[PDB]
Amino acid sequence: ADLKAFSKHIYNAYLKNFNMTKKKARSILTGSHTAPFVIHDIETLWQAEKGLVWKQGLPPYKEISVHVFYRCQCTTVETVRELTEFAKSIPSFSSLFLNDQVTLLKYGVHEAIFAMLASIVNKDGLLVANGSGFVTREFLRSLRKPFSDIIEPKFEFAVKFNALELDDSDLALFIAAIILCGDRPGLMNVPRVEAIQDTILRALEFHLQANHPDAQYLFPKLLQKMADLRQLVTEHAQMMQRIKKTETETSLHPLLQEIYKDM
Ligand SMILES: COc1ccc(Cl)cc1C(=O)NCCc1ccc(S(=O)(=O)Nc2nnc(C(C)C)s2)cc1
Ligand SMILES: COc1ccc(Cl)cc1C(=O)NCCc1ccc(S(=O)(=O)Nc2nnc(C(C)C)s2)cc1
Repeated sequence: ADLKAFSKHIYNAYLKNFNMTKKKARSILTGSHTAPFVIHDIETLWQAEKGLVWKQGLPPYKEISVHVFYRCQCTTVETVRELTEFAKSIPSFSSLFLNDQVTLLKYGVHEAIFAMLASIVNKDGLLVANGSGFVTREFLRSLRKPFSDIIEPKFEFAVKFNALELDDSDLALFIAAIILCGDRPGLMNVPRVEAIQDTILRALEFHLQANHPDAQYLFPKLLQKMADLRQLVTEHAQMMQRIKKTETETSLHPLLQEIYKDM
């Protein structure tokens, strides 16, 4: 009863904080939705940059690989900010000690970003420019190493994740559970974190029961994906650290350096 209303509240805050929903993404990738402009090479990328409207700008005078790397960074930073406002809409999150709130966001944001990233990806590429662009996976592998390497595993994770067929209402709860994880390092009051988590997790288990009646082992399967995202994020961080040391003409945004750093 209260769980059902809890889940609805989390879902609304998710809808309030993130513009691209899985529902919208899927109705675009599948086809009242015009087909997105396909970015498959440098020319189409340049045209997409000139023609489409994006949320922002980037450093000028950069080779393509690096330029695309900064676009992604800029998008990551914006989602970190959306996730920060969303976690503030999670009942009690704002009750935690300041250090804990920070610690949860620091260690959980990329996990949430990668779970949500799947909504806009298929095996062939992903939506960009808020759904008006579609960048092909082949075009991305055609970029310079090590930049062509960052994304492949996100694609691998996404295609497996998408087979679970979650919808926005499931994802909103999944994302709160990821942020309210009691296993982060340096947590001060973990019992207080796990108390808020258990509520979200109870709301989720029940929610999936209602929303996926003919899917028996979905709940635990979801908790396992959380394990997958954590490994995905550890790898991603190492990739960034190496690019940082290996690519002198590139730099990590301040807020992102502060995240990849400690982890
Ligand atoms: C691959 O993403 C893009 C590729 C080309 C163009 Cl024109 C735009 C985007 C974009 O807007 N991405 C925003 C969403 C996004 C953000 C981060 C990531 S990532 O976590 O994989 N980090 C990456 N950093 N650089 C990357 C490039 C060099 C592939 S991937 C993937 C996707
Ligand atoms: C902004 O954070 C700081 C603010 C004052 C001082 Cl004395 C130090 C830091 C710092 O070392 N933060 C490192 C971690 C961090 C860096 C940047 C960002 S942000 O860019 O997302 N927010 C900012 N807003 N304004 C900023 C500049 C103009 C100070 S940074 C978040 C987190």
